[PDB]
Amino acid sequence: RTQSSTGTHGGYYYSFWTDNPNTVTYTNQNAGQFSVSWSGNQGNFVGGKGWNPGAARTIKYSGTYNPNGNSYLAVYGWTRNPLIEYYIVENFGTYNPSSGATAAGEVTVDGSVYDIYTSTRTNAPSIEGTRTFQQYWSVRRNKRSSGSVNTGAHFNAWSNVGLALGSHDYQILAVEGYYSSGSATMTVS
Repeated sequence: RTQSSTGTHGGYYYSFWTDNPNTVTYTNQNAGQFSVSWSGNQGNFVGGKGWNPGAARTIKYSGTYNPNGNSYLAVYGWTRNPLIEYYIVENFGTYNPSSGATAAGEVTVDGSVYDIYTSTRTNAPSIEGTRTFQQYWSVRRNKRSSGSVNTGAHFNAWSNVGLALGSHDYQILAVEGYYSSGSATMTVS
């Protein structure tokens, strides 16, 4: 049992996905606001609001993020030609989502140092189907649940490590959970 929901709401692109619809509730609210509540330490989900296509934009977000276990809060998006999946992790719970990726330096932006990582996913699900694509990570050391993200500064930093970003696909502020519980209300702009 899986459920994936995308579209435009309040003037913003939204995307929600889970393999357990009964333990996660995603709620579209006005403008770029969305809420997600998950319980029972069962299921995997990713949801949030943003843009399609993304861009080198300044993403402003604010709200409340209350994970209890494996969960992360991140700007999350894709590019095409080349195929790239990227994460700007602003906060996370008991697991660093970067684990397993290769260290690739630091970048200081938006009031904190971010640790950069790169990784390759081999014959894995992607926005274009099963592909081999590159991953870029920026993990904030000073975890926060509100502020501004200069995406261009990470796009520039990543381009000095490996292949440069291609044409943008979707770009959202995502709340994620993996067999955990929590609640979150965020508003992007």
